[PDB]
Amino acid sequence: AQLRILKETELKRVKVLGSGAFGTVYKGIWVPEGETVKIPVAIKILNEGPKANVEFMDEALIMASMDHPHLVRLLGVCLSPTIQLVTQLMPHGCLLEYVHEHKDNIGSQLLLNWCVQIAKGMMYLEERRLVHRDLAARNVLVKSPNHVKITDFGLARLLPIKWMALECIHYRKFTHQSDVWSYGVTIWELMTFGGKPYDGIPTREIPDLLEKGERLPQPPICTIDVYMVMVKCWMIDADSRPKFKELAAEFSRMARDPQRYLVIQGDDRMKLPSP
Repeated sequence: AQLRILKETELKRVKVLGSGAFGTVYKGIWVPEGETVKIPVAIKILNEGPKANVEFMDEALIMASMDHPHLVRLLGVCLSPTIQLVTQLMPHGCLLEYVHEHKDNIGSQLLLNWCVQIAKGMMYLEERRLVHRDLAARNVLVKSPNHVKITDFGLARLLPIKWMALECIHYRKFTHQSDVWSYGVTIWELMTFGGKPYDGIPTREIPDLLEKGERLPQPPICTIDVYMVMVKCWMIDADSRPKFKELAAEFSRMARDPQRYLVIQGDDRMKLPSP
């Protein structure tokens, strides 16, 4: 399980793609020893902890060890001005932004396919007993149209209410099954094409709203089937919610007959459903 330590000047920034709660992403370039290769790389400087500890080095290593089809591998770390996580640059950027910008050229197939992928993405984390804590359409990236990866897993081991399960809002109890809740929302985010969860509603009302039995609404292109999946992810009781295994199997079952479960109009015709 090999982590790369990268020099402060083996790393050169171009621009800023986005700053969140934790740090700031930079599009960057990386020149390993010599003058032969130049990657396209993505740089994550965290601004406050976390300092160059063995404790730090331990958690980095774990993260370096994280390895999927559908998970973003940490490539390297620099320490020199402060802590910097180095990631292969995803040219298409984040899925959230992606489903908005191509709203009209994204078929059913991809949509369910992304589902599966993130599902399997999480399976692994679950199998490795890592709890992401912060799954949303933003922190899923797009390597290629048919290929998405998850990022930002375990970032709180180093260092989002509308994607939080209820038990994490009250009792900050962070579990795989609390991530499940997140997934629910993430996929919802896709079906709507990038819709904003609980739109035009304040933060501090979310919890009581949920407790009432009000959840996120049915997306336009959704058959009740796939919606019932979602619903199950926002079950008050944690254990009652699905395991990533299941959610995979299900969306994977659905990607065999794609338009059987999601209906998308335009093309001058009106697709009609049954049963």
